[PDB]
Amino acid sequence: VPRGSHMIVKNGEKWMDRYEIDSLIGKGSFGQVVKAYDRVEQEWVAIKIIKNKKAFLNQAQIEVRLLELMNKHDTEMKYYIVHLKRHFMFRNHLCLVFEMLSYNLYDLLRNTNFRGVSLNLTRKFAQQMCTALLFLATPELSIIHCDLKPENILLCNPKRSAIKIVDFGSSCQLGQRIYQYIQSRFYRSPEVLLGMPYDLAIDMWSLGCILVEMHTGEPLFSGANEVDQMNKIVEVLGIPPAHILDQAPKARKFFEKLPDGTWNLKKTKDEYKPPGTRKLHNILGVETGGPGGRRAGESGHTVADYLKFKDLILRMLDYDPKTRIQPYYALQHSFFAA
Ligand SMILES: O=c1[nH]cnc2n[nH]c(-c3ccccc3)c12
Repeated sequence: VPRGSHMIVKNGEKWMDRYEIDSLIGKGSFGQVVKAYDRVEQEWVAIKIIKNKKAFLNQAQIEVRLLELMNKHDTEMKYYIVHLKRHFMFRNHLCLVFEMLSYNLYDLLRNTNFRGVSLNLTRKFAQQMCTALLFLATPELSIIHCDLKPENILLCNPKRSAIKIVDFGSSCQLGQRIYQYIQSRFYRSPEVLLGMPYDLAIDMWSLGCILVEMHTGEPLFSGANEVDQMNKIVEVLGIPPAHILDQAPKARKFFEKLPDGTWNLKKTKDEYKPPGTRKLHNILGVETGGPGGRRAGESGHTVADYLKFKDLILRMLDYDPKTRIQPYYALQHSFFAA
């Protein structure tokens, strides 16, 4: 019986006279992902190998149950989600066999040298992601992904704009509270930072952040810790509304209630732009040729196009999760008309 939790995997070895192991795609907390040729189906697959560890095996059983639930739906909307082909036990590890995809949206940004992709490509990513979220919001699914980030959104083909969401290892269904901290820090919703109840809206918050990063090349809110994260949100969006902070268990981590009942930033031990003064209008360069002026003298980047982009993002970054734009209504936004 092996001492480590990981599976030993030798490039070039062949599993069950079927999977020819090519190379390591990625490592993580969960275990590893390998590129393999399925000699039976004559196609590439990505094999996700789960650590022989109770917590990761539990997360992977949740991922299997949610992916298999999604598979039973007829709608074409399900093809924005990575397809789990099959799962088995091999050498005492749970192995998930997925369709092989191309590189993630972070890799794509790195290929631009973090200058961002065009508004037209951003629009195509946005429409596919809102469609994916509409699918997850189907009542019989009600799935919160809980870890949307550029690294979890993969191109199907390196030449094309088609994308798929991966990694439902941290996911839950509406009304569940399983893990103490959720969402990747840069993409973490205000309701999660505040310890308030969360629903499918946290995913629309993450999507708002992601789409700005895809067009500018840089994370909108790049916090080094939760206090820094909330302070960077506040630079762009202002102090959250009183009706939220009055109900937030962790309001006093970030904010203080003054004698007149109004909320301010908490005094530091002893730096940020004043609240609401880092305008998304200027981050996007609506009137000034896009990010760093680099999109003036290109087409598909008009002031009119930027205003529609800005208006949709600010609906996704609503502090109030009951009024934040829902996928069903995001898809009807004029940003998608053209
Ligand atoms: O990481 C991955 N790289 C390339 N193709 C992939 N297909 N599915 C995955 C994957 C699926 C679930 C969780 C993590 C990665 C891939």
